[PDB]
Amino acid sequence: SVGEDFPSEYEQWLPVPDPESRRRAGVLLHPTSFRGPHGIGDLGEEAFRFIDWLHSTGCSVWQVLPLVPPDEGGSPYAGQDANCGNTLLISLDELVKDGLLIKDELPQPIDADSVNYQTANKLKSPLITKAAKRLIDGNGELKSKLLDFRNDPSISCWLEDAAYFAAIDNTLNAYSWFEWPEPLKNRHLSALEAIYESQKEFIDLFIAKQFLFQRQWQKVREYARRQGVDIMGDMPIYVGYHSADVWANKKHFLLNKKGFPLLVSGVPPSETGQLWGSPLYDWKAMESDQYSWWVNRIRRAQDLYDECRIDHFRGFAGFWAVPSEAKVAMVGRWKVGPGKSLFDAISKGVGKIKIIAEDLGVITKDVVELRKSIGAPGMAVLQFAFGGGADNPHLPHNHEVNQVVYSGTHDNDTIRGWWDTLDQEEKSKAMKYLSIAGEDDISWSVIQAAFSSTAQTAIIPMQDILGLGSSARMNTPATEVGNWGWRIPSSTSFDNLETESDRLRDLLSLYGRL
Amino acid sequence: SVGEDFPSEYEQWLPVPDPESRRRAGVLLHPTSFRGPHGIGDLGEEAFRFIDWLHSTGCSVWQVLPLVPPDEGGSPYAGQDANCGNTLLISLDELVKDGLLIKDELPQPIDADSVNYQTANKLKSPLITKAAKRLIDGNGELKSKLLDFRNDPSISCWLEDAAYFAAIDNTLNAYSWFEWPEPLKNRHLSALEAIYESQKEFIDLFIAKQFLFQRQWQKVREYARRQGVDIMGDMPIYVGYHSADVWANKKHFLLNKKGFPLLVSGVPPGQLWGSPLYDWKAMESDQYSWWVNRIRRAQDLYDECRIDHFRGFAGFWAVPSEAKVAMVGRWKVGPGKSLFDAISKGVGKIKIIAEDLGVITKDVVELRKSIGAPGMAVLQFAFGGGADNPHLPHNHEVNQVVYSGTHDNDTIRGWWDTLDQEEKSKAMKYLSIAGEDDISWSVIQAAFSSTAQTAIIPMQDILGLGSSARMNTPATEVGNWGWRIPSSTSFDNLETESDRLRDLLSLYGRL
Ligand SMILES: *[C@@H]1O[C@H](CO)[C@@H](O[C@H]2O[C@H](CO)[C@@H](O)[C@H](O)[C@H]2O)[C@H](O)[C@H]1O
Ligand SMILES: *[C@@H]1O[C@H](CO)[C@@H](O[C@H]2O[C@H](CO)[C@@H](O)[C@H](O)[C@H]2O)[C@H](O)[C@H]1O
Repeated sequence: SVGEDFPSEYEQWLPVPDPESRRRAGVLLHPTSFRGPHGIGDLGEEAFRFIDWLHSTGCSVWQVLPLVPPDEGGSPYAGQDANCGNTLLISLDELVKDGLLIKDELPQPIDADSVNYQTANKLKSPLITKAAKRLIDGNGELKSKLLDFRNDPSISCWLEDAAYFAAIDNTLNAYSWFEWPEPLKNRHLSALEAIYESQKEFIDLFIAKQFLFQRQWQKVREYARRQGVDIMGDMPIYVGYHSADVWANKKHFLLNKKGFPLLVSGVPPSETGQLWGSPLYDWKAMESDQYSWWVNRIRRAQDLYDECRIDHFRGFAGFWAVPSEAKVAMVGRWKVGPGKSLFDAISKGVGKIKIIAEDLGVITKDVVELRKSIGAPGMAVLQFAFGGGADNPHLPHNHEVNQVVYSGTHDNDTIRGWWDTLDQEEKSKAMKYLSIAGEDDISWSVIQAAFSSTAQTAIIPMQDILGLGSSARMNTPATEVGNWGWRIPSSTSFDNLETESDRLRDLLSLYGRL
Repeated sequence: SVGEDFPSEYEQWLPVPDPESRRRAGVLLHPTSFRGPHGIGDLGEEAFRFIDWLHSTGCSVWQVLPLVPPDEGGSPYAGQDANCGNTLLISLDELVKDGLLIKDELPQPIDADSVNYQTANKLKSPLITKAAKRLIDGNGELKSKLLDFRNDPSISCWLEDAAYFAAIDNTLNAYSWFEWPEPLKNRHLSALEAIYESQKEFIDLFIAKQFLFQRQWQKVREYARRQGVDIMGDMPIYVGYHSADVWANKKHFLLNKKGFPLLVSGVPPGQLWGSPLYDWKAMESDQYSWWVNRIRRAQDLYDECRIDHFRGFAGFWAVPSEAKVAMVGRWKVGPGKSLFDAISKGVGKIKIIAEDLGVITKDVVELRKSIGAPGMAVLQFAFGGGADNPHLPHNHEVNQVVYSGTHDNDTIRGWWDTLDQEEKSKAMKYLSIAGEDDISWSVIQAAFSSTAQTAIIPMQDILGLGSSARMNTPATEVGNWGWRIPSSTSFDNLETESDRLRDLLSLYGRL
């Protein structure tokens, strides 16, 4: 009460920092980029080595791209399935440790400066298949865990649909499921039973391969956790038309009576538009079963990652809808998204989640309110900070605490590449704001700025830590060829980055991110 | 409804920046520091020139120290009164424009590289007195405004008390009001009436001089507003014992039956400030009216106001008045948010800055955040300890005022010069530093680059001055509060400094 003495412990009653507010940093590196002899990175020794190296820097976050099966061009964003793992990430050496292969079966190593997906498939698939076959034919512990995995309801609600879809796709020569014969197209029960009988082996193998992915990924994830590293994933808001996700859940999407999309995704114009062409969600239909499809999707995301970015988060508040009949995106309209009620349903369904909102480009007031109402951080990207004036939200003095700052993403050139093509004027702006030593180390200047931010989380692509140029760019949007291929040079091992590790640690130390 | 079309105006529905969140910057400069011929800066031409210069830089905040009558050492923090203005800031030239003096009456100029208060008083007081006398003897517009000022209830609730207190203090030879004879000490009504009769002239002149201060300060304030400059003031949480504030409001303080403080202020290690303390429960019973009036006066003087030792609203150190050292005290519970609720109901929206430096407790932070008041960061304190130091830029908050230093710190150049090596190498890593000559611009730049919404720089640092321009050194009794802009440096002569500031404000979005 007012005017009275405090207890003797008043002087010691200091403010304690909230542990959920802890400043941190991390590295963006997709596992396909790891070194190794089999044409593609994988979840074996290089993953653990990278985790050790990451830990040694003081970083506590590892961000990956979606771990789904990619398209033939390698893209993790136009995947074949929203919940399955990319089986080409499976490590053959780890299969040997599991007793599912022997050393003499391993293929001769190949040089692959960049990932060629066709080549990695030819090399690895037969062996993964053979391992899966031995797993299914065995009795004993590993087989017993396959069964737990298979009969786990949170797995089976997506895994059986995915396996049947893949069995049918394998059996049929057809562009997409729109062209399937009606009983398969529309999942007649006795058609599905007939598929299980006739493609039983394929289905059991597919399931086995997903188990093996899951097992290897969970080991990487538990090892990260033991080293104090959280794993941050990514998911596109939309899924592709030719997938189990759509085919097994037609009523949750905006399709006509024949299963063809009424409306597809995109954004309006600086252009004639941009037509992505994904089917759109039927959000009122989803509302009627408490958003169960999205709840399951997040449950799988939780299973894979500690935290997850959602690409095109703005779509939850309002989305651009183009007539499927159209060739340009400029003919669409904006539709009302589900807003917070979706996230309420997810919370009741799954508990606490950690979502990052990709909120780049021009966005509307409702996007910002939705993001803030669920407490999700947005993004800042230093590479975008030097156009326009001092109100540019990517400039450090405009950063927020509840935010993730990047030097650049997988969609941007490396900092060195970006610097090299930077327009004079943007460059002189940058020179004033950044602390730049030699232009060779331009990537460290940007890294330092990212770390000096008030944003709680700073993420740096591995390409920038390695100071690489444009040829190490992961993706160039709106190109159909030559993306997703980057690998750590075969020369650079995690034993050979002590200087880089020290330099990062010193910066994290200085800006309070350790 | 979910899935339905938005109106056609969706694409244009962009986020608007909130105007209350606008990033800005300003300069700390007390008006006594202005150049001029009369021994001290004043509210005349130099104030308006400075405002013009400030506007030309892009700054939109001018912070002053308390404008109260100071003690004999010049200190605005151990003032004679919490609500009166320092009459020595009154401009003689502005009195000539008001027709209360003529040019021929103005004194010969004197050299005063620093403010000598005794010298400014000898020079200016007779003229201010004479002006006040002509004002009271006149019958026109100006006289009519004096009367409105005098009879305005929001003025008279402090001004009459202050005038009588000063009249008695002038009439009596006594250390403090504790030694006054009982009827004066305890404000017997017929004693006060006797004072009005016998000191009528002194009282009317005192009131007239406060009117003239008010008039000149309000003109400076309006001129600032017209040039897009808000004025930020300061007030110590506590007032001095020998003041009208205590004497006319005894029940609101922790005094014994004889009017001697039971407990006085300070902080532990000790430091004994020795001010009387508030009787917060007694204040509670008239809805904190004393504090409400105080804030009303602060609103009248400033757009925004810092409160020195804000932590005292949540918990305060209380020393027995008996004592010579502060280490034997105890912590007592402050009024918290209920005070600020009362202020809001009384006065409406306020803009308060919490001085929250040093070691502070969890309740201090919660109170500050619950009323939405910004705290402080001071770059000069940022390089001791580790990376969790709250004064480092990466730990700043938006709702915060960042300083390079305050009036209690050395200039950046002076500070740099005495900085110990481990702290100095730390600074070199965080700051962008060129030559030691421009060390103050390195710190200014860091301040401006902060996420803090408001950045304030002492004029000494803009001028790149050393330790001799330090305004105050705490716990010293002599040589403080004297700094003046060198007579050579005019606001016409700071184009380079203006440009350099504008460029930095432009870059960090504070224009
Ligand atoms: C955000 O999502 C988009 C998907 O629309 C990704 O875009 C990449 O992938 C698509 C599909 O493979 C491709 O057509 C684009 O050219 C490519 O940029 C982004 O990478 C994600 O960050
Ligand atoms: C905060 O308030 C204190 C008052 O306790 C000021 O301290 C200065 O003034 C006092 C009173 O004249 C003097 O004793 C100190 O030595 C001096 O530091 C600060 O200046 C204010 O910021």
